Formats: sequence, C-alpha cells, structure tokens
Amino acid sequence: SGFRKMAFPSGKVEGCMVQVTCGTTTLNGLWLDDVVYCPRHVICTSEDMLNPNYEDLLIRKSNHNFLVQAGNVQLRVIGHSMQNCVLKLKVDTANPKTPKYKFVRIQPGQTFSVLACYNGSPSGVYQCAMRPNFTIKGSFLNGSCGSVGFNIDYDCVSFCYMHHMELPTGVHAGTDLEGNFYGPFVDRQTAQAAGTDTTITVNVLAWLYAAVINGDRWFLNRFTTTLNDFNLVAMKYNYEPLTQDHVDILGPLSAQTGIAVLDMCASLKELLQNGMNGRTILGSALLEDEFTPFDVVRQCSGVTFQ
Amino acid sequence: SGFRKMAFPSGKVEGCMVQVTCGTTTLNGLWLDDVVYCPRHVICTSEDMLNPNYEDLLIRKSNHNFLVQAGNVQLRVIGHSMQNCVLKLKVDTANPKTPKYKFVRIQPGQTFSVLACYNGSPSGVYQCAMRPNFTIKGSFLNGSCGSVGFNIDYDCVSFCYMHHMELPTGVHAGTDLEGNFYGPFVDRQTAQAAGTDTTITVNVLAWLYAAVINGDRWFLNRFTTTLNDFNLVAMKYNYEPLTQDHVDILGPLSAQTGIAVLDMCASLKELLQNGMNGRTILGSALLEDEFTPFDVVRQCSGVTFQ
Ligand SMILES: *CC(=O)N(CCC(N)=O)NC(=O)[C@H](CC(C)C)NC(=O)OCc1ccccc1
Ligand SMILES: *CC(=O)N(CCC(N)=O)NC(=O)[C@H](CC(C)C)NC(=O)OCc1ccccc1
Repeated sequence: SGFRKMAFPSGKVEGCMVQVTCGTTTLNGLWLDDVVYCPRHVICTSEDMLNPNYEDLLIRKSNHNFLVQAGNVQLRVIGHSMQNCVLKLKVDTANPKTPKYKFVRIQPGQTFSVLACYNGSPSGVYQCAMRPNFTIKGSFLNGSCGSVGFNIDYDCVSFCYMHHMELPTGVHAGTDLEGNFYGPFVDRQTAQAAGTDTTITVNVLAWLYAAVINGDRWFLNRFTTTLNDFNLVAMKYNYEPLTQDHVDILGPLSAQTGIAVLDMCASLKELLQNGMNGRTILGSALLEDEFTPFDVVRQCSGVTFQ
Repeated sequence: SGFRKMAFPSGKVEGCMVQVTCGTTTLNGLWLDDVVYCPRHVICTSEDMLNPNYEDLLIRKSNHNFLVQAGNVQLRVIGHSMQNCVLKLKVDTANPKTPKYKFVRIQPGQTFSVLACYNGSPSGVYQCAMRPNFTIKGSFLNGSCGSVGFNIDYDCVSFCYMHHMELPTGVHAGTDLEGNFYGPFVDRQTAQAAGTDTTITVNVLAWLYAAVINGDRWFLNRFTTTLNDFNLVAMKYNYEPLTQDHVDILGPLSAQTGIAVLDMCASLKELLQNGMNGRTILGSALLEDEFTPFDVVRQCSGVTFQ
C-alpha cells in the first residue's frame, strides 16, 4: 500500500553518463556502444548562443576539439556527426556498461524518469511527464543539459528525452534521442513561450483509481455520466478530452476496483465543480495528472525490472 | 529551476540487492562484502508469524536452509547470525559491486531514498522522510521486505532503513541496518498502531525557502514573529516545535534569499491561519514537510555524487 512518485532505478543509465567539453562549454553526454550523444549546443560559445548556425560551427571543428571523458579515463573522439539537435561523437572504445537499449519518442501524458547530471555525474532521479504542451516540469540547473529521461522495460532502457533548455516560466524543453525537439522549441536562447497547458484527464482518473485501491473513497458517488457530458465539464476546466481509447486503457483499473470508468468520471466531475473541501487524496490536495494507468498498475502490483 | 522529490541515483544500491529464501518465505537482502543482510522474519512460516520466537526458530536452522541468490548465481551461506531484527548471512564470496558504505541511524524529519525491491530485483526508487512517529509513508507491496533506504555522500552510501512491515493505516515500519526498529513496532503481525503524527516544521520552512529561490513569493508578508509566538501557533496546528537549532540550520537558506527565519515563520503562521485560497506553492496545494534544508540546497545548487 501507499503511493508515490516512483522513478525507475537508475543504475543502468548512470553507467552511460559522461562529460563532453568543447571550448569552455561543458555538458553531459550519453555513451552507448561507441557513440556519445549530447546536445549540439556544446559547440557554441556564450556569444554564439543567440542565433547560431550549427552546421557552420560544426564544420569548423575537429575530433580533437571534443574532450569527452568517462570518470577519469577520457575517450578519444574518432568521428562526429550532427543529427538534428544532437551531436553523435564516435569514440574509440565501446561502453562496457552499455545496457540493452532503444530510443523512443513519447506522447504528451506519458511519464518517464530523469537522471539529472552535472559534469557527467548523476545528481538525482525523479519522475515526470511530457506535458500536453510538450514541456516537462523538471528540476534542472546550469549544466544539466545532456541529462536524459527514460523508462525501463525488463532489461531494456527506452531513452525518450534529452534535456536542452529551461523556458522563462521555469519549465523545460528537450528532445528525443534522435534530436527532434518535443514541441516548437529550438536550441537557441531566444523568446520562446511554453504555450497553454491542459490537465491530462486519463492520468487523473488513473490516480483516482490508485486512491480507491489504497482505501480513499470519500470522493465516490452514486451518480454516473455520459462520455459526452463529462467532456463538457472537462473542457470547461481545461482538462483534455477523454476518448474511448482512454476509457479502454482504464479497463483493468475499472475491473480491479469494480467502479465503472464513467462512474469515476462522475466523481471527477463532482470534484471539479466542488473542489475538495479540505480533504486530500493520496496525500495530495490537488488532482494529480502525472500518473499514467501503467504507472498505477506497476505501483499496485509490484512489477520489477532486471 | 524547478523542484521535485529527487532521489539519490540508485545504482550503487542496485548492485547489492539479492534474494533470500527460507522455506516458502522469500524477501530481499543486502549483500555487502561477504555478508547478506535481510529481515529475520524470513525464517518464519506463515503460521509462525503471530508470536514467533526468533532465536528458537534460528537455532533450528542450518546454513543450507538459506537460498540466497544474486541474479542467477546463488551464494553459498557459510555462517549465520541474528543482530536484533536483522539476519546476517555470511556468504563464501565478497560482493564485487560493494560500494563504500556505512550504517547510520537517522532522526525523524530526515529524508532518504528507498529502492523498493521484489525477489532481489529493483522495482523503483523514491524519496521520503522519517515521520515524527517513526513511520514512513512508503509504497510497499508483498515481498518488499528487505528493501533499504539510503543517502549518498559523494562516493559513500549511508544505509539507514530496512523495510519490515506495513501498519494498518498503510504506513510502513522498519529498522536500521543493525536491526533495531524505528519506533515502538515489532517484527510480528499483531495489533500495532502508528501513533499521532506531527508535521515537520523545519522542513516546511525549508520548502518555503525553495519556493522563494524558485520565484514563488506570494505567501511572504511584512509581518514578523518571535520564536515563542510562532511555536504557540504551530502547536495548535499539530506542527512540531521550532528550536534554535532549526533556526540555525536554516541560516544559509535565510541568507541566500534575504529573508530572516522568523520572517518566514510569520509567513508560515499566516498560511496556517488562512490556508492558501486555492493558491499553490511549488506545484502543491499543501504545506510540504518531506524536504529538509539539505535537500533544498542540494536541489538548488546541483550537488552531485560519484
Ligand atoms: C546547457 C544547460 O545546462 N541547460 C539547462 C539550463 C537549465 N536551467 O535547464 N541549457 C542551457 O543552458 C541553454 C543553453 C542554450 C540552449 C544554448 N539555455 C537556456 O535554457 O536558456 C535559459 C536558461 C539557461 C540557464 C539557466 C536557466 C535558464
Ligand atoms: C517483508 C514484507 O513483505 N513485508 C512488507 C509488507 C508491506 N506491504 O509492507 N512485511 C510483511 O509481510 C510483514 C511480515 C511480518 C513482519 C513477519 N507483515 C506485515 O507488514 O503486516 C501487515 C501486512 C502484510 C502484508 C501486506 C500488507 C500488510
């Protein structure tokens, strides 16, 4: 019992983290097989980072301009290439600690684990989600660029995120591991706004299901609602619409608890219109939307990874 | 910027987790050097678990009754011993991945990271606190017993918690790595109650400082307060008293933000009396008390560990 923002265990990723240095710019990189992936703005100077031309800065570079270093043992660069916003640095030695891995692009509403790193060394691990506006609400200081986000599937690390920048509201933007940004953001220091964010409805229902599996029931009601009449309330409250696919993913949670998905929508509806009245749900005074149905099942059935 | 429940990277502890089996009881253990640490109730049978006589049960056991396995290789047990509620299984092989470590007893209010494990395999990592009533609000299913909590200091792991049991309210109890429970709980399945919990005042103030460092200022005011008049209010709201050692530890955070500790106390005082009016602080509609001053500094200056 209990429920927490649980991250995947981070050991497999820790063994991949390295430090990439170009000029006076130092960020974190990811070393898989004989490639180190990092953000391309490592080749920028603090006076190039306004309107850089990356192809143009890169062609003026040699393999020996990249000090890549794993712990204390450094790494000889023997090739380099740009893939969108990511640099791929071929080094002369394959990472022994390389896990079974893959690169994937996730959608808004999915969650993943972040290993925040500084100078190639892990600092901490936390969970979060791809917001519907393709920001993530992370915790990132200067030099965290190059930190990755990931999910674990038994033995297989699925890298989905690399960190590039903070936005002015204080949220974060980045790319997948093929270098394409999530959202309309670019790797320069200019005026970019996050865009309007919405609450991930399917996740809020799943966390209401986690509440019931853990004994919280004060928010249930006899009430039901149609899918259409619920979406009417949800749009009023800036919640993303609920589709039949969402209803279907919540099946297992509906059947484990005996509470029909549309009944739980009637509960969510009544919580939006009334608030909470000082009650909490799973130690929160807010409706949480950064738990997927998968997260809930995992943290309510004991799914491990090795 | 940003602020989240950040856990220590868990790789050093993952390399230590193993499966211990006695009879049909399987739980997790900690293999450090040639010793495997687990909860002693592994030697119980599901009919022993009401009023066990642990030493009586342990003298009826041989080394070969203990199936200890690290991945697929098993470890031969070549000695056994009881240290309070922890069983010490001496194995014929020293763990190669044994990090620098130590065993520490933590105080209420301090935090640590939990690596929830099942059958020796890490499932997830999360941050929490020793409540003032010596419970922890974990996320723990059947078979999570033997999971450890820890802090990291540069290279050294500090083991402070081994998981033993869930209480009826759904919170969790356990021991340090020398086997002594935190709190008045015993490793048997009888009527045990958590006791009344208080809020960790010093941590709430540290999280208020985290909010200021991250741009949340709305709850500040011109008011100030004496230490005594603040305590008069916090005790009314079931908050733990504020001492000068608390004031002292919040020194750096005070100085870095420019806000005296007693000014921030006055701000907390008003938050207790008025609530939040739907406002939020660091994404939370509650006053958060599972962040110590050290946690805030770490996350707000990017301390790393290697
Ligand atoms: C490289 C790095 O660590 N970044 C992460 C910064 C934070 N706080 O998340 N990214 C940048 O420093 C980035 C460099 C550009 C893309 C060449 N710039 C950026 O994010 O702009 C705003 C900013 C920068 C640093 C700290 C706060 C905000
Ligand atoms: C080791 C283990 O699996 N336990 C953790 C169980 C949870 N959910 O924390 N501990 C026990 O099963 C424990 C065994 C006793 C101490 C010999 N019993 C216990 O915690 O009592 C209530 C309970 C048991 C299992 C699941 C929920 C609650």
